[PDB]
This record gives sequence, C-alpha cells and structure tokens, in this order.
Amino acid sequence: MEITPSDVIKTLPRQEFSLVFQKVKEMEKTGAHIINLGQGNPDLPTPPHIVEALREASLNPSFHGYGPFRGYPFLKEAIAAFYKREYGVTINPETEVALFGGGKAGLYVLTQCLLNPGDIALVPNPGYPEYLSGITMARAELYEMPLYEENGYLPDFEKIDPAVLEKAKLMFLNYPNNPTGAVADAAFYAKAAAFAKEHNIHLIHDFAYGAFEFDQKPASFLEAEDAKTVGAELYSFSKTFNMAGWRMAFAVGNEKIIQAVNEFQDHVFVGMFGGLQQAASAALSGDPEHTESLKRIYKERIDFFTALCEKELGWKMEKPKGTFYVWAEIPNTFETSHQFSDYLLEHAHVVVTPGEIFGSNGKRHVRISMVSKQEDLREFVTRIQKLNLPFGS
Amino acid sequence: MEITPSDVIKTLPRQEFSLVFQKVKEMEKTGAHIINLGQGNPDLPTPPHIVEALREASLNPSFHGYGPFRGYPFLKEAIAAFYKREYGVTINPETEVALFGGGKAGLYVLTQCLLNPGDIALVPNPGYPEYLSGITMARAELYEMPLYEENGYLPDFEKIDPAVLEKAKLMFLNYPNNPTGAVADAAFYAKAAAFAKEHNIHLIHDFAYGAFEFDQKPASFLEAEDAKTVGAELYSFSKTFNMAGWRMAFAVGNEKIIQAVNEFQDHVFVGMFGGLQQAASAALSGDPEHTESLKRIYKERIDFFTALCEKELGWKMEKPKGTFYVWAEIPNTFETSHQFSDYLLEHAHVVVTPGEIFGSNGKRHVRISMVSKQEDLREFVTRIQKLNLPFG
Ligand SMILES: Cc1ncc(COP(=O)(O)O)c(CN)c1O
Repeated sequence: MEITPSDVIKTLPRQEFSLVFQKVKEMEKTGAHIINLGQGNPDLPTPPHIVEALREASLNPSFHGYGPFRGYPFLKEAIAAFYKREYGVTINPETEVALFGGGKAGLYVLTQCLLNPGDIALVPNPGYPEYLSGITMARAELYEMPLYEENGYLPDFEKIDPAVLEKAKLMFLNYPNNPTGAVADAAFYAKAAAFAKEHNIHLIHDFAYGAFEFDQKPASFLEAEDAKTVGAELYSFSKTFNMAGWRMAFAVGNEKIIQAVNEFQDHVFVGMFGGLQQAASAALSGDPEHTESLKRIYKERIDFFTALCEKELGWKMEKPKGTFYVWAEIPNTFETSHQFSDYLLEHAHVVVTPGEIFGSNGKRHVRISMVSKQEDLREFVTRIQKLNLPFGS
Repeated sequence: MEITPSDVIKTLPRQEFSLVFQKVKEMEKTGAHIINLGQGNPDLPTPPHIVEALREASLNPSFHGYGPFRGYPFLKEAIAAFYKREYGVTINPETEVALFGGGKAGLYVLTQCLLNPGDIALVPNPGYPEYLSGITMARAELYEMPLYEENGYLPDFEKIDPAVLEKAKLMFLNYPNNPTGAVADAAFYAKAAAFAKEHNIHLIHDFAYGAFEFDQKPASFLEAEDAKTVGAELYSFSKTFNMAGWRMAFAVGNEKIIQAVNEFQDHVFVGMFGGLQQAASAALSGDPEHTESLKRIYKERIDFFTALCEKELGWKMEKPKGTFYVWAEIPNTFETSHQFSDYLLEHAHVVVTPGEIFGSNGKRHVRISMVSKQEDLREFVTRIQKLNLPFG
C-alpha cells in the first residue's frame, strides 16, 4: 500500500555536489564538452603489479568460499609491516587493525561504534562533507571546528566552548587536508591527542592523502604520544594506489575501538574477497617508488596549472602542501562559491567544486583537483580566459 | 582515557554463528582434524568462466577508479534479464534493483531502511539467526511467526495477534528454507502479499536458496501479483554460484524500497569493484548447466547422507525439499541442541549447527550442511557411530 522509509532515510543529508553532476549530464546531452576538475577520482590506472596480484589470487579456490569475518591475517600483517616501513609506527596486527570496504564505509562503521544519539561530534569547517552522513545516521549533533588560513587550517582546540566537551564524544581530523591542501605535524597531533584524552573524546584521523605531502614525509597521527590511547587512523587504498574503484580501507589504532568495529562488522559482513585482500597486500608490500612517482606527477600538474592560471588569467593560487587539490579564492566580484562555480560551468563548461559544499568557511574558495591530464588542465585555463574575469583584483 | 563503545555495540544480540565458529576454531587449535558441516560454506569452486570474467575485467582501467554509486547498468540489466529468464518476472533495471556486498549486508541495510525504533518486525521461528541483528540494531521489536512441520513450515498469518499488526513494519520470509528445507509456492506468496498489503507490512523475501528446489521449479516471491507492491526479494550469489567469498547480492522489487536502499548506500556502501560486477554479470548470463549440475550434486549428497545415517545410526531424518541442509532431531538424552552439538564436536570431531540458534522451535534439532563430498560425509557418520547414541 504505502511504502514508508525509516527516519534515518528521511533525515539523510542532501548530497549537494550530486546536483551539479546532474546538471552536467543535462548539459553533456545538449552538446556541451565539459572539463571536470571537480572530483577526486584518480585518472591514472592501478599499478600493474597490484592488478596481477588480484588476477593470480582469484584462481585460488580457497578464496571462493567464506573467509574469516575479520579478514585474512596475511593482510593485517601487511598493514602492520606497512605502518612500520612508512611511519615508524608499531601496530599489533591481531588487535589493532580492522578492514573496511573503502573509507566511506569505515567512517559509517566508526561513527556507529562511537556515537550515541544525542552525542556531539566535533567536525572541521571546511571539511569532507561525508563526515556529516555518519554523524546524522548516528542521530548525533555536529559542532564545528573552524579552520582558518591564519592558523594553517589547523583547529584551535581552546576556541571550543567547554560547555560541549562533555557531550563531545568524537572528533574528525583530516591531514593532508581535503579541501585546503594543508598539512599537520607530530606536535599538532600530540596536542590533539592530549586534548581528546582530557575531555574523553574519541579521535578519528582521516589519512586518505597520507602518501601526498610534497616537502616531506607525512606524519601519521599514530606517531603522537597517546594517539593510540584516544583514537584510530583511517587509511584508504583509493588515493595512494589509484584503487578508488576497488573499495578498500583499514583502521589502525586503539584496540578497544578496533574491538567495537569488529563486533559491529561481525553482524554485517563476512570479510571481503580474498583476491582483493591479496591485491591490497601486494599494494602495501610493493615498491614505494611507484607512489613517489605518482606524487611527482601530481606536483608537476600543480606547478604547471598554478603557473598557467597566474600567467594566463591573473589568478594567483597558493600551492598546496599536500593532496592533489588546489584551494583557490574566487573573484571578489562574486559573493559566493556556488555563484562562481555556476558561472564557470555555464560560460566555460568547466567544473570546479564550490568551497561551501565543505561548510560555511569555504564560501569564498573553490576546490580544483589535479586528477586530469596536462591538456585538460590547459583547456580549462583556455576556456576561462575567454570570460575575462577580474582575478587580478 | 576511557574508550566508550556506543549503545548499539553494548546491546548487540548474540552473534550465534560467530560463537559456533569460534568453538570450531578452538577445537581445531588442539590439532584435531574436523569435518565441518556447520556453516553453509560451498566446498566446490567458483565456475571458471566467472573467475575468468573477473580476471579480464580487472585489466579495464575504468574499474580502477570510482564508478556509479548505485552500480553499473550492465549488471542491473543482467539481473533483470536473469529474473525474466528464470522466474518470468519483469524488473526495471533502472529503478527496481539494488546491489549489496552479500546477502548478510543486504539484511542489515534493509532493516535500517525500513524500521524505526519501536517498530515491530515479523520473523519466522525457526529462522535465519541474522535477521535478529539488523532488527536489534534498528531498536525494533521482534515478533515470531512459528513455522510448524504440520503446516509445511509455512507461517499461518491469521494466527498473528491483530494488536501487533499496527506496529508491524517488516516481515522476513525464506523459501527454500534455512534451516528446515521447506519450500513455498505461488499461492503462498500471493497469500503473503495480500496479508502484507492489508496491514501495511514491508515484505522481504530471502531467496538465497532459490536455485535449489529439487522437485518443483522454484518460485520467486515476485511471481505473485501484489508482491512488488509490498516488498522485495534478496538474491545472493553465494550459494547459486559457489561465490560465498566474493560477497555479492542484490535486491529486486518495489521501487520505493529500492529508492530508500539507494539513498542509504549512497552515503555508506557504494558500488563494489567493477571487476566483481562483471564477474557477477557473467554468472547470471552463463549457461544454467553448471547450476543444475550443482543442484544434482547436493541432491545425491542428501540421498546418500540420510540413508547412511538411518542404516548406521538409526538416525531418521526427513529429506529436505530444498537447500543443502538436513534438519535432524537430537537424542532424548540431551537437554539442549548446544549440548548435543558440543558433544559431537568434542567426541566425534564433527561440526553440526545447534538448532536453538534458529529460535526456540529449533531447540531439539541440529542443522547439517551437505558441503563436503560423499566420502567425507561417510567419515562424519563413522565418527558419530563410535559414540553409540540413542538416535532412535
Ligand atoms: C537464509 C540466508 N540468508 C542470507 C544469507 C547470507 O548469505 P551471503 O551473505 O553469503 O549472501 C544466508 C547464507 N548464510 C542464508 O542462508
């Protein structure tokens, strides 16, 4: 008779960017050729040694049937070996690792495990909009931590109203940062961990861009003293290895957090395809020069693109410290980012991400991703040049 | 410095299967060799054309990057074509199909999409124990529909208390049935759909064993006229195609249910690796010879096993109408099925599944999965024979 979705469905936050993606289709069907610098989809293929590890693994009939609920020990061991090689961090593979079907699933599981209806989650502004999903589906309340350029886009924890710290049960942090490009160090992480320890806040660090800091090796949150006491770090295969489509991620950290994850997941999953696990293990154990090479590709695109914007458009952009995103100020003749991104879409047929989809503190920037080939980057600039916008002002 | 799991975690129900598996692992740790007829874990390999489809697909760099949130259209189309071919049911691939990372995840998502705290979920007794997880996690309330042997293990909807039909938002049904092997027909599905329609209950049919009905051609719930009006059917690749480890499943049915699922999964569980999707497409469009051969193998195993048990133990068991499970009664000397299954594990080094985890109507039964070749099943019986039990 009448189909009735649950309240969790009715209250789901609107995916605001998806409306742009739809306008794109309606334009590309009218004849528009769109250059899309709005999304974080790696353009380059998964390295062939990873692909071949999947292809070989899939022939093993041991992976055809049900596997361990919590994943294969060989992958958890690869994860521990990886964290030691890359970050100098000691991880117990048997107690401190959990697997996820991508970071997005990990964020949902982690919030369901750590947030009660009515609890407060501390979330950065600007910040990855998907943080909102898990929090809303947990029926919890959001409290913003503003990231200002003056503070290097790191939150000031003493600015947080002490009135919320009792209800505050979870905090998100993300460095190297989407969308700002900013980076954090061991000292910041130590401070964060000290703060969470004092006010009993579970700390989830989103390390999706942990391979991509240009001036130095990125620090893991888990390098900080007391990080393992208060939190966990979410690591994705998506960006590091051009494995976005493969849907793999893991959490490393506090064994009590990991236990709660494992309990939840025992009710919903039976691990994941061992062919995928073996590919993940070949990714982690593989030559890190592949990832360094990938980092140099992004850095070249960043250098090429920002130099070209400045010369051709008079659009000066700060070079990011990490990630493949450029966080660019909009012309002061536009009031908001949605208005500027809409103007560029309509008049130049290009896509940038309006900064306000990351929160109110993004309203005067756009996010521009460097996951496109050189000539697409060039054609973006060529098209915008015709608009004659006052980027110089 | 105090980690505090959420109330969802604190109040999780017993993970009955996990607890059985754990006992089996502990026994194995002693160095004992075990014949494991517990979990319904297919012993035969994935058909090689499916494996080769994965291997070829993984070379395609389109699948290396993000794809469509709700799955590739080629797979949704293969699913519609499969449903037309096998069941004669018309499915709109653009609106009436959702993809899941396995039937177990599908159950979770469907309960989350359809139940509010305080709603009532109608569940069979006996029933798949994992129906309880999603219900409990949604903070919904459980109300049992007894499945009795004399009713053919079909529920009598007219015996449900009318008082609960107001708060009842969801009903699970499962034919061919885990654990009893019971089967259902078009008339029953029509009857259930009319009942759901009348009292506004969303109906989820679990069709995990839809390839394994031995006598009649298996009927989909969606063959019934009012079915797509009230509900949806959950189909797994695990049993049909020996794809248990691959974690792939789908729901087909009412477009509004499928919409709620999509909106949920958009935020959480986006489309799996496109390689897996192509493999799944090859599964569905593959010649149904392999499936029929698989069905024949399970049948021969059931025939063999039940006869041997009768001859050597005096353990009489009904042959199932479907699935690869046998549902068998425990001796009068045993208090509970847990005690009996523990006893066989400790003293015969064999695994069966204690019937109690399926509900109180399984209290005096065990489920045995025909998931090893005949000469393994013979050794299962030989081992139990040495215990001299009063199976009569
Ligand atoms: C009735 C029923 N439903 C759902 C499932 C879940 O199967 P999967 O997740 O492997 O698809 C199973 C297999 N245990 C089952 O027997």
